[PDB]
Amino acid sequence: ATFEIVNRCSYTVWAAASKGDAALDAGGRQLNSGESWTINVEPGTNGGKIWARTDCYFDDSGSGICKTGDCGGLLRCKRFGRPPTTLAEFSLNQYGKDYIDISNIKGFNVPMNFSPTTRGCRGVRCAADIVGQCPAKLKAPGGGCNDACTVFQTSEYCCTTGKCGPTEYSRFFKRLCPDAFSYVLDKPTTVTCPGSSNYRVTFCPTA
Repeated sequence: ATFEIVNRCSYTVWAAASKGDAALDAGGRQLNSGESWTINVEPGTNGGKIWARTDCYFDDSGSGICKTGDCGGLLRCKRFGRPPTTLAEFSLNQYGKDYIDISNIKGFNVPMNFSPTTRGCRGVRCAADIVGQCPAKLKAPGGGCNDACTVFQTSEYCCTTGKCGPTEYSRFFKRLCPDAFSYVLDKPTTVTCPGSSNYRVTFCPTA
């Protein structure tokens, strides 16, 4: 599948693409305001994620740090990123269908539109001002709005046993963005698309 990744933000982001135990396509790249990076993601990819990273520094080797979404100090991510991260997730070619969502389960850093560019389904968006409204106890000094699990490390926010419900914190994310996962057992906002669709992920879609 082909994913076009587009930075409509007024600031640079470093895009990242990974399935956890490796990169998707090259794994990451800088994106100045208005730039667009097309990647190829292998069919059948299960548990793939794309996100942005903000305020990064990388040396000549591609080693460094990011304030949000750091993936072990690499430009070219192999692993998932450090919360907080608005996540565009994708598991592909699963019994003939592709499944996508946007997730605030690992917090929110950048507003996001994740939409099919081919026919047969709808896109999802999370573009509210989650950073600006963020509860004080969830604010990440680095920038962004952390998830409750990240901050407090409890069975209830992390859904560790499998039995959790909404919390005050999940309902905050859910109010600013109905269409994204706010906690692990949230009513699913997954879109089922045609198998083998192509995608566009747009940072800061409004503008």
